[PDB]
Amino acid sequence: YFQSNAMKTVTVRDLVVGEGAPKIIVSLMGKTITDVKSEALAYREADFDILEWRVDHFANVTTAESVLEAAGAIREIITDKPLLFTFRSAKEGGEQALTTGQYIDLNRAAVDSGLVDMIDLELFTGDDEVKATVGYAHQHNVAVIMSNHDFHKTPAAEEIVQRLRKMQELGADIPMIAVMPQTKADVLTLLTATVEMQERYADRPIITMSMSKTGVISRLAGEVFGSAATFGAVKKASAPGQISVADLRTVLTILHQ
Amino acid sequence: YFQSNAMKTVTVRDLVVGEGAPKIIVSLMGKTITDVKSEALAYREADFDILEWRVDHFANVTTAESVLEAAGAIREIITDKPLLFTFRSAKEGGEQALTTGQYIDLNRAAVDSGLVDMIDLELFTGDDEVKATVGYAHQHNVAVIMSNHDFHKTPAAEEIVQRLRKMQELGADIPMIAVMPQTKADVLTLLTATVEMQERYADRPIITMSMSKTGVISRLAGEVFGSAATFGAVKKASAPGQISVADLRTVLTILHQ
Ligand SMILES: O=C1C[C@@](O)(C(=O)O)C[C@@H](O)[C@@H]1O
Ligand SMILES: O=C1C[C@@](O)(C(=O)O)C[C@@H](O)[C@@H]1O
Repeated sequence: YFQSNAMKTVTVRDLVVGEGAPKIIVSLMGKTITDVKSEALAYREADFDILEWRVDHFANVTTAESVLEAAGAIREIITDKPLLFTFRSAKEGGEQALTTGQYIDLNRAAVDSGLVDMIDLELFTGDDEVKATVGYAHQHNVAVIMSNHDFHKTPAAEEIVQRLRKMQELGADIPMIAVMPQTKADVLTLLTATVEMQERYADRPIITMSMSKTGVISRLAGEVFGSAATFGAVKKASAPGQISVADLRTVLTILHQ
Repeated sequence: YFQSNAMKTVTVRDLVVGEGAPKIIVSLMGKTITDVKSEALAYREADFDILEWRVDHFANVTTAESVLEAAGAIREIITDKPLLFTFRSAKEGGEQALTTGQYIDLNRAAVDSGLVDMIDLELFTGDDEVKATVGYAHQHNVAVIMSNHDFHKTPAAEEIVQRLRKMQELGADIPMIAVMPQTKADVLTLLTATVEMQERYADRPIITMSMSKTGVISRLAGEVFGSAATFGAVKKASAPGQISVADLRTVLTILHQ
């Protein structure tokens, strides 16, 4: 993959994240290899840019062989889209829990497989562990989306910016933050932080969102405010506020014009 | 017309402004009677809710009979959409100048015609004459959109809110403000003022917009943030940032559903 600090872009495959209209990410959440393959097949007909595999939804996550088998199955079905490997931790709202060591080993195994283009690492996993794993990913030509989630509130704009800057400091290729609005003002706080980060500090693409139906604007206005990607739902949403993939592309295309 | 402070609505004909998805306004901008008639024909296959006649684009505005005939010509083409009579003053970006007295007489004549459902009165016309004209419009069953426009900058949110509050105080059925963003933050300023005024405070619908391409998101997000209507373009836009009416309705429907 490539990255430019001037264009503030990350290029994975031929996809240029940070240029033009925001890119669409869709999450695959199957429990079994059968569910993963059927979802992948169904998704192939959809118009998205990046496939996020939510590995925390996978029952056999603790069996190394099974994870590799599922990654391979996805790659065989969805052959022309970057594959993002994401174990969302229990701490940050994931479907199952792993020790820090297990979580880092899981991500290292994904990097080593050569089957995934990007991995998601959580900002608050631990500095030593994050830096070591970012380095390992980079040594293997795998990009890192570094993430943070607040499912119950929206921190101050200053705190949101501080977290995004810390992700940059840790070597994140793409800093990403998702927060929960409790008011309409909270949605605008997330957008304010997005504009501030993108205009003042970012030298790479960032991804931001205010969850829930109230925060939907944050999933649509990335081109003007400075969010490089957005999540859409093919069937079931991976988080509240996501709109259908078809509708999402329609809105982004309208805004790009 | 009707109006309710329960649901913060204004009902003109069967159209309920302030309920559900934002309503769409399009502007008619012809120089002569036959120009406005031809434009009205062009607009008839478009999906919009309210027809704004931009009377300041009309060459013979000082000839009362000409203005009446033009209003009549419009109503011959467009029979199923409320007609909003708007002379945008030179001071606020209009295409020609009229004295305050001429402007007030023009609006009173529009009210008397029985051909217009609504009139636009500018907040900064003069408080006393605005109050008197609002009273006259109301006595003749004509609703009033009270407006303010800043085509060059975005005032502070507190100032935007003060203006919207003053419009309520002066009797506006629908306060309306349009401002010009010079930075991305300015768009957020306009949305912030929209929420501050509208959310659990205003007792009637309001219309707000951040103009230009940078502010287009403000024309789409009214259902969440609190703007009851939005302007689109059929052929030529009447202000920078308006997108096609078809595209506008597409996004509004996506966000309502
Ligand atoms: O980080 C994100 C963001 C997300 O939470 C959203 O709100 O769209 C959806 C998750 O699957 C993904 O890992
Ligand atoms: O008040 C408005 C708003 C507007 O300026 C706009 O930005 O859509 C278009 C004008 O025709 C109308 O009178």
